[PDB]
Amino acid sequence: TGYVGLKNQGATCYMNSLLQTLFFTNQLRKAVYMMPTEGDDSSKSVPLALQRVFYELQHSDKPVGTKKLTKSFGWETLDSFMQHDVQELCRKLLDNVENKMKGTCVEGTIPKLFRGKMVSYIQCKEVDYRSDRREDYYDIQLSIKGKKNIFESFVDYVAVEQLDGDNKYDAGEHGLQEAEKGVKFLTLPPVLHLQLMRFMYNIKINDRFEFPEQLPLDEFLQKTDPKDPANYILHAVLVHSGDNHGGHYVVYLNPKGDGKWCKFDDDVVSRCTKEEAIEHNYGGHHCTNAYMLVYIRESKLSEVLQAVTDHDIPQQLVERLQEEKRIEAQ
Repeated sequence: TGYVGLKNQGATCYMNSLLQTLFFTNQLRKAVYMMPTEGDDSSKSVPLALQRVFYELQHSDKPVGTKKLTKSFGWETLDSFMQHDVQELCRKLLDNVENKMKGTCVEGTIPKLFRGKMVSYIQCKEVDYRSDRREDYYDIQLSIKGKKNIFESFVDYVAVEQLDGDNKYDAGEHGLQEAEKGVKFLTLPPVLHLQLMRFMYNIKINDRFEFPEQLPLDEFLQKTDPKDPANYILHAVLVHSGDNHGGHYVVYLNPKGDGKWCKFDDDVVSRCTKEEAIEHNYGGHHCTNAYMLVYIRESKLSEVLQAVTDHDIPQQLVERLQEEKRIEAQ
C-alpha cells in the first residue's frame, strides 16, 4: 500500500481516523514539521506530539502509537473520547497547533487551508433594518435527518429561518419585529471539513445519505468567481459502524487525490475499490456509514497534496525523535 497504520490503544473513537486525515493534508504536514518545538517538554507539548505521530507515520514500518499525544492534551481517561466529537478534537488540535505557529514563519497555514467566510443576516420584514455579520468557520456541521444527500443539506443550511410570535427579533429602537435570519457563504476553503450530524442528543442516525466524488458548491456562494469555481474533490470518508453506544471507526482516503482509495483501520491499511469508499458508506436499510467528509478544492488539489520528503523535516526535529527512540530501545 505504501502507508502505515496507527495503533488501537483504547476507545479513542474518531482519533486515529482524524490523524490519517490530517497527515495526508500534505501541505499541513510540512507546516507542522516547522514548528519550534526544540525547547518543549514531551510530557506537555501537543505540537511536538503531533510532529512525532506524523514523522512516525511518514517513516515507521510498524503501527504508530499515540500515547504521548493523548497525554499532551489531557484526554487520558477511559471515556475521554466518547465525551467529544471529531469536530472538537480537530479544533482542539489545529488551534493548539496554530497558537504554536504564531510568531513563526508558518503563521496562518491553518486558516489558509481550512477557514472559510460566511455571512449571517437578520432582515426585518415590516421595518427596514438589517444586521449583516461576517463569520469565519473551519468546518461545517451538516444535518442529515430527512435529507437525501449533501446538496439538500447545503440547501437546508442556507435556508431562511423566520422570527415571529414569541420569537420576534429585538430590532432595538424599532422594538420587537418579525424578521428573517439565515446564512450565506462568502468563501469556501481549499480543504473542506464536513461533519455529518448522525450523532445527536444521545443517538446515532443510520439513514441513507449520499455524497458525491465531485462536489460543485458554486450555487451556495453569494458571489462566484470564474477561473476559480467551487468544485470539490472527495479526499476522505470517516466511517462509523454500529449504533450510538459502541462502534468501530475507520477512514477511507485517496491520499494523492487520484481516485486510488485505501482503507485505514487502526493498524491495517489495504487498498479498496472506490465503491467501498463512497457508495458503500451511504447507509440505509445497515449500520456502516459516514459521519465526516473531507473535500479539497479542485483548483488547489495539486498544491494541498504536494509531495512531502525526508528533506521537508528539519534535522533538529529528526535528531530529537531519534534519541527518543534509542532511549526507548533500552
